[PDB]
Amino acid sequence: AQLLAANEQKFKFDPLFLRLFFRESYPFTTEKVYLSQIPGLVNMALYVSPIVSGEVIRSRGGSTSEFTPGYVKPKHEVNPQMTLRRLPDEDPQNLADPAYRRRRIIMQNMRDEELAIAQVEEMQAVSAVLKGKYTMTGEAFDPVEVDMGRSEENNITQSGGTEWSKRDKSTYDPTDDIEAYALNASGVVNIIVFDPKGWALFRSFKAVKEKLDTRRGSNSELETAVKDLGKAVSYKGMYGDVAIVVYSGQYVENGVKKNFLPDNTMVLGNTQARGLRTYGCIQDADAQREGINASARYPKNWVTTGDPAREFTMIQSAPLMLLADPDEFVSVQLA
Amino acid sequence: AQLLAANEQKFKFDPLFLRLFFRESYPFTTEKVYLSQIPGLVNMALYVSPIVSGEVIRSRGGSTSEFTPGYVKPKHEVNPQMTLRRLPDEDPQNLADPAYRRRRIIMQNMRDEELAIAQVEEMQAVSAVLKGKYTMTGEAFDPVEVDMGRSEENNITQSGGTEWSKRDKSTYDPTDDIEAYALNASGVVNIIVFDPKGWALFRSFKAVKEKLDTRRGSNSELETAVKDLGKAVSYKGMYGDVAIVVYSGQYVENGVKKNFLPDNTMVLGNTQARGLRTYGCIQDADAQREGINASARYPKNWVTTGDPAREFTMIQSAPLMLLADPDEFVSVQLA
Amino acid sequence: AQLLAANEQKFKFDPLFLRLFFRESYPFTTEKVYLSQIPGLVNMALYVSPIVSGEVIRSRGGSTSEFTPGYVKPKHEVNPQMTLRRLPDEDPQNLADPAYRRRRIIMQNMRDEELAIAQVEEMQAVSAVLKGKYTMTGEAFDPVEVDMGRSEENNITQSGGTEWSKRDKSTYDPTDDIEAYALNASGVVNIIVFDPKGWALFRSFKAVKEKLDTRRGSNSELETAVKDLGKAVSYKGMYGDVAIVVYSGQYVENGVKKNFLPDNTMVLGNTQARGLRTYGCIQDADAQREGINASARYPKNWVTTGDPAREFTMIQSAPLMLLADPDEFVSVQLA
Amino acid sequence: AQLLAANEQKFKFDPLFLRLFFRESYPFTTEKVYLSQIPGLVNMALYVSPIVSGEVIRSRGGSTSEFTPGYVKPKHEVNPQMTLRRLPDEDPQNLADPAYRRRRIIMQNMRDEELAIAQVEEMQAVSAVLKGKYTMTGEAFDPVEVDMGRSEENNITQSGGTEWSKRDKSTYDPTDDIEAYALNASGVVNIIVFDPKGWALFRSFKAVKEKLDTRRGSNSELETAVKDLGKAVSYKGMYGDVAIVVYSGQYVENGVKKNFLPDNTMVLGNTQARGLRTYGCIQDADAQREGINASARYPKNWVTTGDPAREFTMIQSAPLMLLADPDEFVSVQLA
Repeated sequence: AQLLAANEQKFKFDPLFLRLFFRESYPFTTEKVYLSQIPGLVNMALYVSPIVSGEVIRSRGGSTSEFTPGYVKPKHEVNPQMTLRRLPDEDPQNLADPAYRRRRIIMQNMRDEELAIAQVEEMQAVSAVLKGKYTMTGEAFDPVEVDMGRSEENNITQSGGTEWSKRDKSTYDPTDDIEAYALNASGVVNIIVFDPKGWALFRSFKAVKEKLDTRRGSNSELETAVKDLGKAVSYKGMYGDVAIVVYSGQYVENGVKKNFLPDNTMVLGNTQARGLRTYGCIQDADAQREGINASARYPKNWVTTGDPAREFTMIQSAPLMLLADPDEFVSVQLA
Repeated sequence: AQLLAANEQKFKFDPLFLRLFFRESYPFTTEKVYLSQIPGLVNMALYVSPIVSGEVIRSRGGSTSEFTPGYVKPKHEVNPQMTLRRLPDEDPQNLADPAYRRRRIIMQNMRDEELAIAQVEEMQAVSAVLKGKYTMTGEAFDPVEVDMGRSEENNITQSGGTEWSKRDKSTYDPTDDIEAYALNASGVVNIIVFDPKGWALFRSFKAVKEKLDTRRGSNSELETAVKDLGKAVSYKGMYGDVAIVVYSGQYVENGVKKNFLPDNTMVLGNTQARGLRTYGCIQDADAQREGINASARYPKNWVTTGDPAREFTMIQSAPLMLLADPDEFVSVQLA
Repeated sequence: AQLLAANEQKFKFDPLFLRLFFRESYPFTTEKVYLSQIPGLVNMALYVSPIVSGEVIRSRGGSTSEFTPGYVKPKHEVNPQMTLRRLPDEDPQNLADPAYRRRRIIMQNMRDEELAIAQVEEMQAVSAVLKGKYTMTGEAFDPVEVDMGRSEENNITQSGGTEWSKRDKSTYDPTDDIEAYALNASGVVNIIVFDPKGWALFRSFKAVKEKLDTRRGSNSELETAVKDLGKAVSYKGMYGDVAIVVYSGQYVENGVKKNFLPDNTMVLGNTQARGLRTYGCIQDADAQREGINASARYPKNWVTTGDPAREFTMIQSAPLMLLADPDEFVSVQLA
Repeated sequence: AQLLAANEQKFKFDPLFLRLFFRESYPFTTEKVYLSQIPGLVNMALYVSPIVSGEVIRSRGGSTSEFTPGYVKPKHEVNPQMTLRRLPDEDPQNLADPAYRRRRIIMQNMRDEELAIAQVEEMQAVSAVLKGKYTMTGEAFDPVEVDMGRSEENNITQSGGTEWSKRDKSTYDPTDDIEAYALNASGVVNIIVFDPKGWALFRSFKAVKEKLDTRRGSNSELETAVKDLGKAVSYKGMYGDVAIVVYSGQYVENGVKKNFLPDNTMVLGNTQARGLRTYGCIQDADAQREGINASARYPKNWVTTGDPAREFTMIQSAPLMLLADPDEFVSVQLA
């Protein structure tokens, strides 16, 4: 087989969630996740006479600490028959030796597993910040529930009352709702991330377009996320004080492509909220000889004998995407 | 003649179908294509407990993996008598010695032959993704029928039931038919390309004339595509979730040009459908002499005598444009 | 006299038509012009089995060829009574030298006729896309007619029961009319350039302005091409996927100005319609001795004696502006 | 322990109430504060004879000049057992080093603790300008009151009379109130900082929303510092000659967040109002050994013995935030 260090990939393509909110990382050296282990917040030390000693504080961490990490591993073989994906400026003279062929196939595979697991970590983040709830269910795995702690006041639905659809899209102003739905924000909001038609029925109201700062030049540096994710991330501009992004990402399900965001939804919050990417242990003795229990991902190539005379190149990981404040975002169920 | 490396143009101008659906290419090392060696899709991340070895992910489902590539060969002369286009700001001193003149004529003939090959590639692509069928016929040259595998229900005809023409052009809403025909999508719908005359009656309905978005605010990237395809592509605008594009592409017959689309049809699809750009193998001893059996194009220059005492230059290839899933498109035949 | 190499002009001042429709240029090495020597268009592939060599592709183009270009030739004196324009920060010490003054005057002259020559091929293209007919007349000229091959629907005038001037200025929508005009365009309509007096009628409809996107920046390249013509061309805005231009440039006859376009007229076409820039031989005995019979322009300076005892500067050319597809544009004479 | 010079923070992040109004700092070498020692105001001039020598002008203006500095000293232990934010790609094996991890957590412990004293300074400032008095009480510390000198005619309540609540949000102009409260300002007003919900009802006013000059990049240069600490501060923009901002930050009490301002409160201030950042002394003999009795912040590292067998780090400082003029700002209780 090939050594573990055959991972010259070092590519960051986080789908707008592992690169905007959750930009802080935390691996563990334990099977479960102890949320209390995270330091947490500070609490404004108080006045004291300058003769006596202090009242040294620790912030005591968080209370609930018994969740289960997202252990995942996808399977592929390196059957030296697959057609090589053509790349620009390729010297075809090396196609004779299988040493180049299999080496290239392995690297393409590693790309495949990383892009596959990026989708699942993204959808965990999406499940986290759209309802507060999260459900890790799957075959060869037990059903697991995760409650972030979101209040009922952060999942407002447009179905009740007068909706954005059954209105006059030429005289009604849409702002009256956004601050009314962003008052319960627990922080200043500047991101109004929109679904494909979520921004459509929103634009239809004429009051949007005249003050919508459509100029490319703006203050928020969100344009960075534009140049990397030029497919599913569209930066509309400024709504005045807040920024607007429309998301059209997809995930490859068992046989079909499915949209990340449910169509009639929207989310409001701050661009600098805190998001955890807790990682559990790697459950491979092969790692415990090398002590790589605290890592992001774990690649491994081997050749198996006996009945299945094949060989594999695996990547195992355990993301358990979490949110520091389940109440710093508000989800509008559009209608 | 001239060295084979004299083949450089670096002009990748796809006609909306080699850029929007078949972005990924695959040459082979054998004359006949075998579908079984493509990588395929990538499943989500399917979960597993850290107690059992996971389940192997391989691409399966293809009934027949055998098809015959579309081998073609263009011919042209090198006679130093064709009316050379005069380049802006070129000195006439090199116009005297025909050495530079031939070096420019060969490049012009190149540009012509990539144009010809791109035309045949796009026509085979559209023949594939308009009905799931595929026909490739030469002058008494082996006819091969290829079926992509589309479900018959993805080729609905608007003539069924009531036509849009036999409907009120002022109060009727055609949306209902739009989502109804988007039901059998096997994925999300984002691409609603119309016919130059087909869309003309589409816009007749009044409510359509308000719910379209004509603003220059792009969805993601479409206008960067159309700016190159400025001769037969029109970006009408948004339709909420989807954007509206009208394609009036034309192919040059022996003496005339003809429309690529039938008079009244439209296609419903996703912006990120996975399509293959597979290429056959070179049937050239010289290429196999120097070993570029796997390629998309192939240059060669030589001098022939006796009957045609002239010189020729070939760019011979074998595209067999292929789609991963014919069922992710809905071709509604308008009437 | 001055050497022929004294051709220091390097100015690209094509008035809105040679710089947008006639990018390609084809000088002729023969006195007359034969249309059948254009390169032409190319067929699909002629699909063929890879066992037998195929037929060689030959492109001929058109049937009628025997045209003859006009032979304007400006000539001018350099009588050193010319009151030189005072160049800023130029020393009057050089003003003493007659040689420097003469060189300055001849360089000013060269600009003078280069503005005098551009206009003729300008209204050549104007007449080309106005009706597709081209009559060239004048004293000592032997007037010649030129038929570009236009149809009659490319010249429809709004002269029926309902006109843009005698209907509602508030409720009528000009769109349905503009697509009614552009349906028979043999391509995607992209330029709807206006005559200013006609645009005065056009803009009278408000339904224009609630959909008129007159944002600064046409497409980020049209303004890169039109700002240099800051005196004659103006850019209004976007009508969605298309641009609007108002042109009021004037050609001056012996004593007064005149606008190129007929007053209440507008034309429809595309930014990529290819137009020929054919030129003819320069029947100068010197030109044959310097092998420059094939060129666009030709400067000369010489000293005559006896009857017109002076010295003169000389220009001569052969413009026969042509468009590949005359029917690619439709001309509406508004009323 | 560690060297006293280990203080490398230099990342001043004062929450807009020490970088807007309290740019001026005045540490003392005396354990108390002597307001008469600060320069303050200096009088105009006198008309004196050119011969006779003029009298010396002294520096008076302050009569009451005695207050108790705000001493606070938080502290923290350095046990190497916490969970650390794994920074991106710097510690392949350095994580094994106990000393490296210890220094990292000490730096992190400092970075954590400065926020607490920043909170103290912020509450000092807001308690100063929201009601004009100051109270300073803490457990193991004496209660003491500080009198700014604020007059009650800056603490008007909107509830007095006809408040904004029982007022029209479409026709009434709140500007009349704005000057009706800005007359008793003792200086031009250009800061109208609001509270989130306080501004929410204010934004409901129509006259505001046509008069609200929201266009970004205003001539005001305060926003240059606003985007730095924008995590809890918005920026509404311009209201003509004045600058409108909304602040919604929270200080962390022992277990929860708490808004600095009462909900329906607003302020009137001038962009360059002078505020004092006077600090007390370090009544630490160890500190006094190096003559650092006059400073801003004081660090310490030292190992504990006997009862709490650990190692402690001290941060001690005595801010007693004051103002040049107490009545310069006007604090209106919204309604």
